[PDB]
Amino acid sequence: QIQHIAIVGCVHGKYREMYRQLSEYEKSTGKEISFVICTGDMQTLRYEADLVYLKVPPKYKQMGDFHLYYEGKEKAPYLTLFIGGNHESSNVLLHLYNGGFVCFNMYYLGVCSCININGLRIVGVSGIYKSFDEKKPYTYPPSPNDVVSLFHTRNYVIQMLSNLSQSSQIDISLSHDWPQGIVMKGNYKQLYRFQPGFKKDGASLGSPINKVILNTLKPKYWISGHMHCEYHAEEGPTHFIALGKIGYKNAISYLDLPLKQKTDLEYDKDWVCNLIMTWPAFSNKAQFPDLSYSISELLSKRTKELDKKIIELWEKYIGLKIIYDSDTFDIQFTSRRFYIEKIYNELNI
Repeated sequence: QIQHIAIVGCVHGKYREMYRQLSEYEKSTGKEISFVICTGDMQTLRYEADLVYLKVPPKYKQMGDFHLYYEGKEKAPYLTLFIGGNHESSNVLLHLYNGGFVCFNMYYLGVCSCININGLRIVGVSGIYKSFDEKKPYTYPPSPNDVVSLFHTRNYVIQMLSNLSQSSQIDISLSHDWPQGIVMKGNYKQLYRFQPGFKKDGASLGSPINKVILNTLKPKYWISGHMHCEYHAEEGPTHFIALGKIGYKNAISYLDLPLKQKTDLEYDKDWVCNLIMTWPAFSNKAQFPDLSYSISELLSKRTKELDKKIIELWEKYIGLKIIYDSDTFDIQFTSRRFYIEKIYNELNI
């Protein structure tokens, strides 16, 4: 048993092109794709109004193909899991900061999370790194002036993800910009003559946040995009792979991983437990996280008995399976934290 997983770099609204290339792989090679993985820049703009939240150079203020899938005119032939990049409809992703389906077969992993599928555990870290925004909170509802800062990776995702490898391995981890320093653990001199601009950042190229997460969880694979080029590197037990932009040859690659059993997309129990126990830091819907709280301190109260009950209550109110929901995203925002708060308060701490 083998499962073929498509890994995609920057999509930037070229969905019909991506699915055209994916469908030819299934027939040129005869292998079947289990699901698709995207490293960001999805541009999930539902309508013209969402263009205000797309931080791009003037030439790329374009709707893309997403609205056709959002409208139902097009249908994603494969289940597509993605994170956010630096060219996004950032308002939509903030509504879904705890993940959610933007349309059929297209699931956003949120600001960060861990999911389960086909016996694998997949971690996603959205955004790119900017030091001046790494401590800023999110303000809700989204405002057009936040178009420049909403896609910047926040420091707190480090504390939210660091313990996810304690009970079991992490198979795949997703980020947009590369983990800082990973440029040096491959054939960097070959890369420096195809990408001359990479020479001056040296080992500082990439996100320190994604660097910390990689060293803590050491997943089997770490996949990134952002840089619009192909690259491989090894950092201890972790295989790093970088992908390019849709429209070039370097956009899509394929992972052939062992398949124990076929399983629907499900929430990760350890992630769900971190999401419930960190609720007091997210209790203010207008501004979160409230970093007066220590995220690690809230998570140090996790117990096996409390974890068993959180998943019991999560299964009751939401379900272990991640299912499609077609409510508007602002309603999905309120709904998911309604049940996070309900599960947390039902524990009585």
